[PDB]
Amino acid sequence: NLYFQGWQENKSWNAHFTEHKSQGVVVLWNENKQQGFTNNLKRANQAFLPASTFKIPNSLIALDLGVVKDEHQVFKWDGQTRDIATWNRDHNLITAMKYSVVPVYQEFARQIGEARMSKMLHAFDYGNEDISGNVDSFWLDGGIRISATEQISFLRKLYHNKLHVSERSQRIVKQAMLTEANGDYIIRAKTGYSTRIEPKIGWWVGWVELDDNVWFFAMNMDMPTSDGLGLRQAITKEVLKQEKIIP
Ligand SMILES: *C(=O)[C@@H](NC(=O)/C(=N\OC)c1csc(N)n1)[C@@H]1N=C(C(=O)O)C(=C)CS1
Ligand SMILES: [Cl-]
Ligand SMILES: [Cl-]
Repeated sequence: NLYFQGWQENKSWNAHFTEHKSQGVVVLWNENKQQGFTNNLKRANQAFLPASTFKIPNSLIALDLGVVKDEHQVFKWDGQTRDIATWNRDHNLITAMKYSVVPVYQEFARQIGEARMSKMLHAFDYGNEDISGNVDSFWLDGGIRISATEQISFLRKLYHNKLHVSERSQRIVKQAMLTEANGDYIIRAKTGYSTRIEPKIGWWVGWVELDDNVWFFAMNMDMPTSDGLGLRQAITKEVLKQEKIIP
């Protein structure tokens, strides 16, 4: 039996969205205290397309099924020149995550297939578990939906190696999620940018590792133009600095 204190709403974080002329939600979860915090409980439970944050469960499935042998396997560029320059090269799992190389993961989903992708997302309890649409694009313009609170629930299982895949797969994905590390904290996260279906939003989901605690975070915000993509991390870090989680 699970016991859960409700999400505590801290509307003071809205000032961080307001200062940057933005609208969105930040959700934090204190792992030690088992307490959750958000600036907008309604938007915290609102489900959106995961977009590139789906690279986290997609990596886990591709690794557990042998589609990706390890983080060193090179996926050669198919020769198609695309709009984002860093996509037009060879990649491994580490660089495909860092630069958010969609075509690499579309090939992953095709090899996984509809049957295994559906069964794996159900085992993950991931969002609405709906892969309706193209097998290689559902997370970009299909039926899958996930909320910021559901993202944190999925990430907590990943951190504790509790997802129903091999521990090795989860360790490799958590290594590929490495974003920032210094003497004060470690950040393992994944960005996201949904544009094929309104509303256009940006994601940032992950956790902050401290010496004594882990703070899980999941944010999304309105993103009418790609000019404010950096606000996904800037606003999240402003909330973390206000809560004295990072210096
Ligand atoms: C994943 O989120 C992915 N985003 C996209 O492919 C885009 N739309 O998907 C619905 C996209 C890229 S540019 C545009 N106008 N729409 C990669 N995500 C990120 C990210 O930082 O989140 C990127 C910037 C590279 S594209
Ligand atoms: Cl993707
Ligand atoms: Cl690491």
